[PDB]
Amino acid sequence: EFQVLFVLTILTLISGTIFYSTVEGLRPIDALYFSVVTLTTVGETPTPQTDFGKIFTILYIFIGIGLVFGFIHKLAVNVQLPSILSNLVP
Amino acid sequence: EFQVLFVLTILTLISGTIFYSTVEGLRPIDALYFSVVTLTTVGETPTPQTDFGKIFTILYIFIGIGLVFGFIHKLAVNVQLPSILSNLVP
Amino acid sequence: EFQVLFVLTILTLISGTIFYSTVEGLRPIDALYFSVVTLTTVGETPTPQTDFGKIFTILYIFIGIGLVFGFIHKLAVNVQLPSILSNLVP
Amino acid sequence: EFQVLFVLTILTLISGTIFYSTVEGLRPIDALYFSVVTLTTVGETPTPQTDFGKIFTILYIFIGIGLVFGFIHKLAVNVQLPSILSNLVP
Ligand SMILES: [Ba+2]
Ligand SMILES: [K+]
Ligand SMILES: [K+]
Ligand SMILES: [K+]
Repeated sequence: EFQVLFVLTILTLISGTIFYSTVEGLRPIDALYFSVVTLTTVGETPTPQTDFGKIFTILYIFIGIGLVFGFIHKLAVNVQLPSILSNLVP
Repeated sequence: EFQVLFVLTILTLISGTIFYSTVEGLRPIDALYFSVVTLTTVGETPTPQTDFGKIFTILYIFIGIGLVFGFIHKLAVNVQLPSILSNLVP
Repeated sequence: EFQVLFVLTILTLISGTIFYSTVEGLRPIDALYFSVVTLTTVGETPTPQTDFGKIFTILYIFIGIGLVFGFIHKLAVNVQLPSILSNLVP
Repeated sequence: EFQVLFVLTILTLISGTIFYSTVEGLRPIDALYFSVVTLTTVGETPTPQTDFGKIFTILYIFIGIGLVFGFIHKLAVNVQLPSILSNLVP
């Protein structure tokens, strides 16, 4: 469950990292940063400069946001909550 | 269901694209990019320069965010989940 | 219900507009734009330049996001959905 | 309940504030501002300039967003709603 979402998220981020480092010519870490802030809806820096980068970002957002938030949702409810919930027991 | 939300989203994005390319004078792809990152709450680049663009963006956000996330929600739960859920069956 | 959330949202946005136009010295429309993109989590332009503006924004976000999304949620489910739901009936 | 989420959020923000003021060399208030807009998904200003800042931000986002929104969710439903719900009684 959490494992599946984790793998799917990693694969999605790797895909984004490869795309932006290639098409937008970003250093890998910046490409990964862009992929992460975009899919978590935090932001979009550096904004794509090529039409290909803009088109891909549009599609990337619509397809990846759902996955990313599903992962964060389960990561917090099925992994972060129990660790604090149980740890709150005297 | 998913089809309806898809059509409504496309129409909303087209409307945004037409507005920003006209009033803010953006190239269509940039107008579409702005419309997408705004409604998905990712960001807002390039920020509108005219008061008309700012007013429209305010109204655009309040009316479109709900629709856009409904689409992403169903796109992920009623289309992305089944494809992975069923595909996870040996 | 929807009316209450609407009034609360308007009051919250007016408060933000007054604050930023005064402390950050922004033109009212820009102060309102900032208040809207911040509470909808879309963005934050122009970023506050004074420590007072930064502190207020921090508190503004935590107190207003919940309200704003409650309004958008009901605006879409109890107002946008019915109009399309019923209109989808031959 | 609300108290626990409040404490966890404060601790998370303090951690972010310390990190960015140290590694990114930001004034504390700017480090706190960055930590807040990032975890609430509002934005990311100023964008990290060091690879360490970018890596930390990526991890910070995934681990903190869930917590932050849980707090805002309860702050609005279990604290803001009752105050308006009960206050709406003649
Ligand atoms: Ba954002
Ligand atoms: K957001
Ligand atoms: K942003
Ligand atoms: K920005």
